[PDB]
Amino acid sequence: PNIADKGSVFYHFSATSFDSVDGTRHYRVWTAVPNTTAPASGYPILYMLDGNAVMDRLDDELLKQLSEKTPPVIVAVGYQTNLPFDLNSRAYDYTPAAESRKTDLHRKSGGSNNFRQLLETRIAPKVEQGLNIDRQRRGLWGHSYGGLFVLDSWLSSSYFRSYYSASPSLGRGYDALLSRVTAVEPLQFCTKHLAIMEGSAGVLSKIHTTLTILKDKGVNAVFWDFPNLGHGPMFNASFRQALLDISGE
Ligand SMILES: *P(=O)(OC(C)C)OC(C)C
Repeated sequence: PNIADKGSVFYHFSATSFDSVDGTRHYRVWTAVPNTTAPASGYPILYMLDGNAVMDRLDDELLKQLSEKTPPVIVAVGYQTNLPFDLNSRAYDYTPAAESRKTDLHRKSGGSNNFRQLLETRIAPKVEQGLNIDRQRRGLWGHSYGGLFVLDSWLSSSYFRSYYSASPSLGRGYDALLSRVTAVEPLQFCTKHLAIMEGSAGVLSKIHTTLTILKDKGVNAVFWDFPNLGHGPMFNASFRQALLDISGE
């Protein structure tokens, strides 16, 4: 969050707060707007989960590089906490039903549809007011449970055009979600770009088939590989590469 507090020559920031409908989760949303002028068709915009951790890792070198191409509006959707994650809240908000199948691991799970309604009908309309946004260039990113949320949203949403799903293979219901992803009807998901991002290191077998089937179904689906990265470097790589990609790299 602190780069928002400090300011950047490349971008200006504001922060807004929202509550879940059940009243028990409390969101802190940072909007970073480029200080360079938007193209006439508007800024691309990337909505990013785990927003507190994204803001802690955002730095001027990335903002400078984004500004070499078409810098996006960045919406970091975080929590009212002084830690980089709200582990309880994200396990609820980011996960679909399937994540708790045949287990007693479940911090409760299964809040993805209510969090998507909050995001698409409450947070996004508010933070886009007053900005020239290129709606065809609206993207969503998340890692780990956040990567499951992105797959869940690629299946159900009409709001975003680009979906960057990082490390979803870490989730228990990864295969169940891939099974739904490759079951979609031909052509209906053609306007929803899907970018699967994996590092960590099979998983790759699953992804190549996934890409093959989705292509056959008319989907622009791609794989970003960050070989042998640990969790921290992969969190960083995938969010920064998603920003760079949506800026036009
Ligand atoms: P992710 O939300 O985070 C890893 C970096 C530990 O993990 C879930 C899938 C267990």
